[PDB]
Amino acid sequence: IVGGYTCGANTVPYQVSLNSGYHFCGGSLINSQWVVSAAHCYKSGIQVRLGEDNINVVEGNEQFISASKSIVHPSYNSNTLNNDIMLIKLKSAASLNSRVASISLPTSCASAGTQCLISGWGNTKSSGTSYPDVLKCLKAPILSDSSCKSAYPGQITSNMFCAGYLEGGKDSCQGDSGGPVVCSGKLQGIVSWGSGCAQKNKPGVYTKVCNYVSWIKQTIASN
Ligand SMILES: NCCc1c[nH]c2ccccc12
Ligand SMILES: [Ca+2]
Repeated sequence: IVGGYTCGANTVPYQVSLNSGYHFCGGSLINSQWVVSAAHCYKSGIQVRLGEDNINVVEGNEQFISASKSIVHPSYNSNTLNNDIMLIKLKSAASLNSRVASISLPTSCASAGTQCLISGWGNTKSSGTSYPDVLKCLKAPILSDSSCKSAYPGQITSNMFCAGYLEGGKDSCQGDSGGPVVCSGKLQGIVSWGSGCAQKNKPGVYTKVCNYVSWIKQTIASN
């Protein structure tokens, strides 16, 4: 997260870190046994880390739980990043508490102008590299479909939205991939892609979770 703020320990209790020997992606806990992330975060040997603030220090609220199964969206296209969503089942259920909590799926798609909270442990710089150890937050609005399409001609599908600032300076970035965009206490987006980070006229692009609720619910019901 470029241009964000330190969230504060366990203020974003649905935020997960996906760990393969190191943090590589974010995710959201949607019930005690399931995580949603980006399909571009897929790899084998995932440990889900819940209750994290500092990802390099054991602080006391963590739960570390191996993935048993990963399900990439059947229509994920790695070239276009259309359908950039995946589900991860935990080997055992998480213990839910005030610091580890699931985030609701949306009943409705959020409109342009809605203010959302984006969070992650990604890069905090738009050029060069500085990775924070503690969770970073950004408040950002959903942009109009027309702004988003103007910024990324020919690249925006009905399964994507833009959020952030056309002036630049504030965005998700490398390592934030798969993390949540939460609006009005519902998961609306997943950190998916962009042209660099925090560039002028190049806002972040997010997976539009409201299009995937039936797939998520039917997949969880049968796995
Ligand atoms: N808005 C940030 C999108 C993002 C995801 N993964 C990245 C890797 C490099 C640069 C940007 C990104
Ligand atoms: Ca920790």
